[PDB]
Amino acid sequence: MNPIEFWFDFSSGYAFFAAQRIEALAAELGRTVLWRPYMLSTPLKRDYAQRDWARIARQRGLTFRPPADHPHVALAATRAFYWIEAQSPDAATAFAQRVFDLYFSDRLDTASPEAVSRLGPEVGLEPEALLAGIADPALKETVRKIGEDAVARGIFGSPFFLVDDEPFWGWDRMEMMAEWIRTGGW
Amino acid sequence: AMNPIEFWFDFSSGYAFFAAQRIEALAAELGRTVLWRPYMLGLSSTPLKRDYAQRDWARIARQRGLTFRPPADHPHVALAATRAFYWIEAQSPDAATAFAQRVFDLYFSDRLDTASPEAVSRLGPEVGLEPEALLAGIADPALKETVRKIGEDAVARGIFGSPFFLVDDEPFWGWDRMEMMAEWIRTGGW
Ligand SMILES: N[C@H](CCC(=O)N[C@@H](CS)C(=O)NCC(=O)O)C(=O)O
Ligand SMILES: N[C@H](CCC(=O)N[C@@H](CS)C(=O)NCC(=O)O)C(=O)O
Ligand SMILES: [Ca+2]
Repeated sequence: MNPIEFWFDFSSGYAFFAAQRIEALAAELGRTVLWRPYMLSTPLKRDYAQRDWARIARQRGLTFRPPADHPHVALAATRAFYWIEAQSPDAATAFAQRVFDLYFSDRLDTASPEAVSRLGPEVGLEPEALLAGIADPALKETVRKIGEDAVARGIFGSPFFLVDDEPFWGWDRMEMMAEWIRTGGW
Repeated sequence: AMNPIEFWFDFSSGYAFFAAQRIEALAAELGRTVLWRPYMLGLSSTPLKRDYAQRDWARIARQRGLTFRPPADHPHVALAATRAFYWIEAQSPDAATAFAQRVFDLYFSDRLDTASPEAVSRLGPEVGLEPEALLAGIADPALKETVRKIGEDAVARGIFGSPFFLVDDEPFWGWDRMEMMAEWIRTGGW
């Protein structure tokens, strides 16, 4: 009832490294994490990001491989998360971890309903049902409200963390957020 | 003075301010020097983004106990001070850094209009140069073209934002990366 909110886009390289450390960190700090996927210029700036991600991975001993036409528009994966989530928030976190993990080993088109639905029976969900659910109008309206509520609450970018109403934007802000939680704020 | 950490920034940049309070000491701890390089190239979402940054600056400033009080109409187009830095460097690099240090201190305690040539020239004596000699230099069309060109060319070489640190060819963007960068210098890399 006082979770660390974890707002991210599945196509976010920085969210990938955050996704990954967030669970253990919140455990160390004795908090829960609420995972919240939501939808989101220069060549040289994109060239830098790539260098930075590779540089982060290399240091953490992580394998990191975005697909050739990164970033995917992860609409099917984002709809799938909230579909699962309505049934079981824990299954949804699990599903989210498997998206990041497959996406960033070059193994999942997160825009494809069909490809995303192959992740289901893995959270004990039939592809058919997941497929039906994300093709359901009420869920499509639900996911849209999630992101609009995000805008309305000042949430932008990925990863974005919200703890006790204090916002922290960025992967490199996780230790500051932790220091905020431990001290109670400054 | 051979392989410095290049410190690229905009004077009106809050995050560059905090880097500026830190860079020399880190560099001196690391056994490196710093090449200071100010440049002018450094419903929607940006009201949320601006509003986040000011909140973020205020808390960074509280935590470290630094003065952070931008002019009421922040950010200023810091054209005069940037030009002044390069005019100053021509005469003395060490003085250009002193001048730059001071500009940060003064701008972010609301004591300096960095868009004003007269106001900026007044920092001349503090560095050992005379205000109207400084005002002479920054009024020259060529220096104006030369300053701008440094920024333009930096952009073409893939320098963007504020602050941006280049050490031994390795780019580190943002106040947040000062920590990783230190590690990149100490460990020789990874
Ligand atoms: N994670 C922060 C930055 C986070 C970031 O800029 N991530 C991108 C996606 S990986 C983002 O916020 N989306 C673009 C946007 O801000 O609109 C860092 O350490 O550099
Ligand atoms: N990455 C941020 C810096 C990015 C940012 O929001 N600050 C501005 C200057 S105060 C910037 O670097 N501009 C980047 C751009 O123009 O894209 C940090 O941790 O310092
Ligand atoms: Ca200072």
